[PDB]
Amino acid sequence: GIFFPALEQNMMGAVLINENDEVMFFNPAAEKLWGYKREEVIGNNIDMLIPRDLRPAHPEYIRHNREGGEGMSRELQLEKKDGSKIWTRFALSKVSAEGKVYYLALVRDA
Amino acid sequence: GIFFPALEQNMMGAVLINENDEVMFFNPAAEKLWGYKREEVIGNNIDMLIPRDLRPAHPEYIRHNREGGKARVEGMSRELQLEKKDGSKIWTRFALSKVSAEGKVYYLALVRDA
Ligand code: HEM
Ligand code: HEM
Repeated sequence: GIFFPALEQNMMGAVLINENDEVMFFNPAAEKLWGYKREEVIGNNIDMLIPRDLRPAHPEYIRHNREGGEGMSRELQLEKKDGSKIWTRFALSKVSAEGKVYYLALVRDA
Repeated sequence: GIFFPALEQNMMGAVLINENDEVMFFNPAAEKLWGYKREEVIGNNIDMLIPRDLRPAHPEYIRHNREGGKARVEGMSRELQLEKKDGSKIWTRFALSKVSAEGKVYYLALVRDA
């Protein structure tokens, strides 16, 4: 399908998480933004991509959205692997497929 | 299997054109942005989605980029006015990507209201 290439080669960083909040897709644009190689992210928890000072609050943000269920775009401060931070814009989408709830975040430098 | 749904249900409008500049994918978000139902766009030249006063010049920019061979698209980087079916205008932000697949060059535009 042309849809995989469309996201894989996208100029926007793309991060897809499964029902268990594990990262299942992390494109090259995302690698550049975070400073992580997909090999260090795929299969691991979304928690590793969340800024350290937000790790305490982010889990509940996701949990609450999953149970009781959307899309929104706003600027967020991203923390890279090396600790440096950059402002970006996130376009978050809730994706329902085959009875499961996934989330795709499309990211752009800001 | 999840890549299609991820774009189909995306909050961002998505427009995919093939090697002949014809629209092969136009999601619901794009329907809302432009005011066209996807069935009205599929198979047509991207020209119908371009503001009327820009239609004469836009084709050459796509052609030039295709002939260029560069991986990243640098243009359409700032806020642009999108013309809806009813003729009204709305400010938007485009994220243009050149997609190489099947030995062909496609373009995917991700759009949001700005
Ligand atoms: C640089 C990394 C990230 C930061 C700083 C961040 C920050 C936040 C913040 C502050 C919220 C609270 C809602 C609001 O914006 O007011 C939130 C909610 C959320 N985030 Fe993230 N996030 C990041 C990455 C991700 C990723 C990669 C995913 C998954 C693909 C994700 C999924 C969600 C979900 C599902 C919610 C709940 C949305 C809702 O309330 O409807 N986030 N995030
Ligand atoms: C609201 C509709 C649209 C408007 C107003 C618009 C406007 C423009 C303008 C003014 C340029 C030339 C200046 C620049 O590079 O910034 C341009 C270039 C271009 N546009 Fe569009 N466009 C629209 C939709 C699209 C769509 C749907 C596609 C394809 C999926 C597309 C693909 C391109 C390409 C490939 C270029 C050449 C850019 C480069 O060489 O870097 N445009 N567009």
